Amino acid sequence: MVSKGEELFTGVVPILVELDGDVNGHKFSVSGEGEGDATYGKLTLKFICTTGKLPVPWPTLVTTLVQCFARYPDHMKQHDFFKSAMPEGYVQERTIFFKDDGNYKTRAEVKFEGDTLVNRIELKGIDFKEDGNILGHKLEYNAISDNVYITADKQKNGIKANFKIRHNIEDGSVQLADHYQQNTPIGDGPVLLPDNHYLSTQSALSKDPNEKRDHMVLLEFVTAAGIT
Ligand SMILES: [Mg+2]
Repeated sequence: MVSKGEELFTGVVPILVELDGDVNGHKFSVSGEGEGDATYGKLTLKFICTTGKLPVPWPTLVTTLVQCFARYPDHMKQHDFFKSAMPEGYVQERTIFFKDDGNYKTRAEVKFEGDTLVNRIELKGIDFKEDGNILGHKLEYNAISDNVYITADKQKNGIKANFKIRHNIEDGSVQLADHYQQNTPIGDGPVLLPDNHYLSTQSALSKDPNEKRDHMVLLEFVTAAGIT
């Protein structure tokens, strides 16, 4: 048996994302739309900065901008917290430490609004260097990929995760972003508390040749692994 929430993901699901951000006082908003097909761990999304120019690099916002779309192998379906929390949803919180630079703190609510999966986020960044790789826009517009390591957090009826993102700098070096994550259900029903495992995630970044607004197109694959 799969969670009741998992039943909501058997087809292609529309996705909406809304983010309000403030990084060193630079305020901005992002809207996104697309679709997810969890059977294949597959997402296609387009994001637009609705306030003008984005004041940080797009790659630094990818992880913030719906892990309920992960493909869990049949043998791992009892470990999918994210879908189990649906439709009422979950809160996803992170702190993201950019090595030798500032940090993002994020709080999001991910839930269904009818048949649409919605991710609403607030992001606050502090302590960035004005001429660092973030505020100085020194990060290449490059894919990110890595493993999200998940553990249960029984005391909050949820999960924690940690991972690293190695962003390529234009000079050939690396800007590390150390992620710390916690997710807690919004509803009061039972959820699936997992054994340790990870999400293997790959995000490909591109541009819409017809789009003049500041934007990001993503094609992403997310697959659970690490058990059997
Ligand atoms: Mg301070």
